[PDB]
Amino acid sequence: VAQGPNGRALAESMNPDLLSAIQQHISIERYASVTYLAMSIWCAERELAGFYQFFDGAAKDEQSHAVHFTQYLIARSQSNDLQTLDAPRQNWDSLASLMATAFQMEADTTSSIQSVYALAERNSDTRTTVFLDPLIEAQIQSEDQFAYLLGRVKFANGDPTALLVIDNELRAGQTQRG
Amino acid sequence: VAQGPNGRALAESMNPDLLSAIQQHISIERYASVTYLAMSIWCAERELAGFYQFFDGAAKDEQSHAVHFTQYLIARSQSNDLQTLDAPRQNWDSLASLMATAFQMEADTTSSIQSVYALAERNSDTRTTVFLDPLIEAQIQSEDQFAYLLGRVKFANGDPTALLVIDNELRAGQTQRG
Amino acid sequence: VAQGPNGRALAESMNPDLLSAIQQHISIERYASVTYLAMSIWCAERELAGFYQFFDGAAKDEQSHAVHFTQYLIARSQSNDLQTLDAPRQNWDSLASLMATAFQMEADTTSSIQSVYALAERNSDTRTTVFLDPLIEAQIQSEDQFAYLLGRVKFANGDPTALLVIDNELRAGQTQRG
Amino acid sequence: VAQGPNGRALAESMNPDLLSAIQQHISIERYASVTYLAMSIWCAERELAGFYQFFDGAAKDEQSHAVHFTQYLIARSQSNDLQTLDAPRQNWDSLASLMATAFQMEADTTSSIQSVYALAERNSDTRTTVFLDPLIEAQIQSEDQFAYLLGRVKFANGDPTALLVIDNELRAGQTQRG
Ligand SMILES: [Cl-]
Ligand SMILES: [Cl-]
Ligand SMILES: [Cl-]
Ligand SMILES: [Cl-]
Ligand SMILES: [Fe+3]
Ligand SMILES: [Fe+3]
Ligand SMILES: [Fe+3]
Ligand SMILES: [Fe+3]
Ligand SMILES: [Fe+3]
Ligand SMILES: [Fe+3]
Ligand SMILES: [Fe+3]
Ligand SMILES: [Fe+3]
Ligand SMILES: [Fe+3]
Repeated sequence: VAQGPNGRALAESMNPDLLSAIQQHISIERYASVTYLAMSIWCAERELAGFYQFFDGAAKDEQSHAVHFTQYLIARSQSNDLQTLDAPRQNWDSLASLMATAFQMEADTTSSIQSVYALAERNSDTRTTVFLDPLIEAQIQSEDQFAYLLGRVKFANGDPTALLVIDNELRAGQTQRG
Repeated sequence: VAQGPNGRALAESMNPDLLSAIQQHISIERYASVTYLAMSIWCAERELAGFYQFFDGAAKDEQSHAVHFTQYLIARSQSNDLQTLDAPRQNWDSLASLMATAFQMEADTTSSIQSVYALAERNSDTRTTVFLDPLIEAQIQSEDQFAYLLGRVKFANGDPTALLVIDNELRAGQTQRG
Repeated sequence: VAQGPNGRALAESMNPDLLSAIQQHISIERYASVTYLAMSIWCAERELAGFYQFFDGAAKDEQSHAVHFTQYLIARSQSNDLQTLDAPRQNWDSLASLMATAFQMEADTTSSIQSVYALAERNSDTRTTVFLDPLIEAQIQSEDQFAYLLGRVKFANGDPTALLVIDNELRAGQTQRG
Repeated sequence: VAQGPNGRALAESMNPDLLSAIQQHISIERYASVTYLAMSIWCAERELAGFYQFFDGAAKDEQSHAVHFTQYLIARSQSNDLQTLDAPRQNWDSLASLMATAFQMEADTTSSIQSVYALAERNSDTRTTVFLDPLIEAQIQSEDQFAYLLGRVKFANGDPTALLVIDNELRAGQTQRG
């Protein structure tokens, strides 16, 4: 039995470029987490309590996604490499602008998974594509959800009254079509 | 065993300036109570039923705070001195103006506690600082809450529709971020 | 009513050096979180499943501590400033060495709170000392707990059999004296 | 409507090389079953009752995996071909050596699924890749589990005391990190 780079028994070696791509994607998930924390704070500073609660939960979920990836590297007997985390964006001119950043970040998270997926396919790593499949499935739902939240906020067209209504929807957990 | 000024057995004497400051602070809490009653009435006169209910409860809470302080003087074997209570403010041009007075009054209540606290520290009265610690803790929460209510009302920007939505939030007990 | 730096109504201004110290302490808590994640992974790579579960939970708790601090700045109408997060340490020669780093990090977290506390006292910021008091209380318990875990691991004196027993204790949630 | 080779109505023909690969993989699963039975017996002969119970259950699970594959061939209207089953290995010098064989066999089972998967992809058989996807997912978990059991046994470093502790873990059903 061979030992993998993290010391555990190795079921099958992983291409180093794919390993690096997974480690970098973990940073993407961690950065989405701190970005959603920053967005939570921006909303709290404006008394948008439902948006604050939504993004507070979204931050914890993105962190869970990151940890899920660290567990996969453990399962593959690969080393993790937790990286320096950039500071998040913290300023937005409006809720609509914030929601646009949130949507783009979910789409960018999917793009990063897609890049890892294509690398795994080039390397015939079927464990990794199988691992990523349900994560892409969840990304479709998250993109649908954030397109819903962004589109509903844009429909409000900057009216505080409409934004309060939507804020209360989010506080109640009404966060997708769905 | 020595007897304190209110006749009970005395665990430790209290500096007269600190006693006077506590008695005056009890008046501050009593004045916040009647001010919140006046604010309740102003809201009721304008059919802002959720704001009326909120301030009706806030008036009773401030009275409870005052009584809590009277119990501490009893516990320290000090005399209470219930003072003349000024008439509250009763007129405001708008809900936003009323909420600004409410926020300033909570901040002013904390300032009065802070002044009592500094006096107790100058006199090395650790019973009094320990007594006040949870009250300052509650003031942080109350300031956070009234900053939330004021900020949300200002966000409404005087729109009756938005104010009705917020009014219904308060009637439902949705009164902080939180 | 004055507006604080984050835009909310301001109950009382905060000294900029104290604000900076709180923002930096939030980074300390966030760094403890990612450090405990790294420690969780190190334990998982060595099949120390109880230690892995313990540090996985500790990482989430430290993140909760950080968020608790961000909420206080919101409550004080102060701006948050989420900072770049350094990469954690990820290599240890033994479980005893890892537990020593964990203990030192808890002690260093308390030292950072103590530094914030002394600054608040110099500035007569009683809201901040009251806010920090229960956090120091929790630090005493955490230091007691990590001294217990470290001391028990050192008692094992590197024997794998004893470390498996302790590992199972942690998996069962037996993590303090207590 | 065309009839498939096993006589049922045929939704889509299957490449004969892919069929042969699936039939051979069923033998791999059946061989893992009898190997785990042999390992169960080896453990029982040494009073390692928790390991015996674990491998007794693992033998039944591998048989279930084999039957799952026979059902897929039925569903595809393909003939099964249950093959001669080799005798399992039955002798090991130590528990660590046995656990190494167990881990290698799980990795080899995944390799066999991977070979079937690549053949299905060459033949654009999306039914078969979809069928195999959750099976690879389960293999990741099984490899993680057997790397955990092997690594924990190796950590014991041949100490009977540590092996008794681990044996009791397995009897209690504590068989992964997890
Ligand atoms: Cl907007
Ligand atoms: Cl108004
Ligand atoms: Cl050790
Ligand atoms: Cl052994
Ligand atoms: Fe994510
Ligand atoms: Fe996401
Ligand atoms: Fe009060
Ligand atoms: Fe008050
Ligand atoms: Fe902490
Ligand atoms: Fe800590
Ligand atoms: Fe199997
Ligand atoms: Fe298997
Ligand atoms: Fe799938």
